[PDB]
Amino acid sequence: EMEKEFEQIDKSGSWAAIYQDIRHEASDFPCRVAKLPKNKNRNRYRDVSPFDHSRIKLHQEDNDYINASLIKMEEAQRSYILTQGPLPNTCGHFWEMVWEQKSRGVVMLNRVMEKGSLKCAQYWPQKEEKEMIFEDTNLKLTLISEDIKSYYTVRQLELENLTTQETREILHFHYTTWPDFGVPESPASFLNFLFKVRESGSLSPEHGPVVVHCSAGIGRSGTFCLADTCLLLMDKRKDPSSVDIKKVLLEMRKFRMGLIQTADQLRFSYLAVIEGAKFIM
Ligand SMILES: [Mg+2]
Repeated sequence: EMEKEFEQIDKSGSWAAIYQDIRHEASDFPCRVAKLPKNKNRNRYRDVSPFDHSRIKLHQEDNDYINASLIKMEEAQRSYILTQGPLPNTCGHFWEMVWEQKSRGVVMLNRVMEKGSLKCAQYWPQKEEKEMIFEDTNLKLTLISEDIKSYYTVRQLELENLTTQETREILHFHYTTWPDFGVPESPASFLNFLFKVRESGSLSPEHGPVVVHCSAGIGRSGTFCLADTCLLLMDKRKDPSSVDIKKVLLEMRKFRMGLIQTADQLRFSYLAVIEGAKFIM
């Protein structure tokens, strides 16, 4: 059914029109905290800010600001934190958020360098014997293990709160093959990646929300959470054909602006859910 609507839009060449309609209907809420002068250097992009109502607050006595949003999907019973790729001065904040929110997994959908520019700070250690200390938030991060596959890398990290000496295992799911321009040709490897995150327990209710980022934390990040939520609803509902990807995306856009950045990303999301639903049969 969603598949019949897909072929209709394809045959009619109307992806841009459908996407502009979503842009026009999307919620608008204030971002007064993101726009305070003191926070200018905590934001990667002037045009991507968390809403005040859904932003993640840092606890540590100070400035509580990080560019991150809680996407809480009520019917699907799934939560996600969407955030920007860390900046050189926000790696300590990023790991503070992971600690305080009790996240088990971090999902990264970009490379540190793309199109010959830096899209995110090197916020995790690359060698077991070279751990990272974040002195501003009093956290230590160690690489425990790394498994490099053709389309993704999974890392086991140990995060230690140096104040209390408590340690937690964090799983880092790194999708390494999203192309520099456009979207993937096939959704097959992105779906395999999504099922690997699911299988880890990182998305399950006994943990805090999974942390998802790309460079801005709206485009690829949006695609990941939209695809996951739609596929869950199709398993949960008596009528799986009732799942309306445009309705789900507008719901998610109540919590963070700009999720899905292009008509091509919208088309790719439809493609991933349509293919993903056939695998869950
Ligand atoms: Mg070595």
